[PDB]
Amino acid sequence: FRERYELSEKMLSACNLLKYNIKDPKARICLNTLQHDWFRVSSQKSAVPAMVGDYIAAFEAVSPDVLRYIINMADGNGNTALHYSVSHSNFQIVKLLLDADVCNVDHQNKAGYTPIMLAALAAVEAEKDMQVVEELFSCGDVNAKASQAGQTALMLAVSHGRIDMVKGLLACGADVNIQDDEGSTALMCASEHGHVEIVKLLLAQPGCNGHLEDNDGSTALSIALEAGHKDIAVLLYAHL
Repeated sequence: FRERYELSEKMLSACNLLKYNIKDPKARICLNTLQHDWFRVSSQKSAVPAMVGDYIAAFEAVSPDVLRYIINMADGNGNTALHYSVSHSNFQIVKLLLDADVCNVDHQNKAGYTPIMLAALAAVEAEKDMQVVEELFSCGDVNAKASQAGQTALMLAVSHGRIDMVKGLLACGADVNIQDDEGSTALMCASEHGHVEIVKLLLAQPGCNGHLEDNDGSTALSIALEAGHKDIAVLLYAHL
């Protein structure tokens, strides 16, 4: 008795034109209409989860290659529906995208950020939201470095003081010892910004190298000391 959302005839005939010319690389109006409708349905703040799931099924029905093509489209900013869904906190739509099983979760937008990185900064309310975020983490490289400054999702969570995301990332295998373009680690970032509880969680990770140095020779310890966060210095000493 549900009113199912249906592709318009325009949309379906576009999906078929795509299906027909998909394996023919040489073979823009089509694609432009497809992309505009797809983003209008999937990627606005007020997107309807039912609608997006009906559209995903209908694309798969045209063919799995069409489904894959469409849901991985990116706009002129290099954002995909996954990026928008995450940044809008529409985690039901994130979940529908993941369950469709053909998203490239590791795609960086033109700013350099993957959906996992954007998630590390997105507003999370419920536990349901956080369950979807952990699923997201598990579907992509949580250790990817942003094309800008080589930041990871963990660094981004640390620098924004997001304790829940730090815990989520560490539970989903994130490497605590990755260094950015300056040779800086999460633990160094946490130490500079005086984030005590986050330092504690990072230190608790098996393998955490508190000895690592950034390109200048700075350690988390030297940074906390120079910053005057002696409480952090004491924590580091107890570890080192």
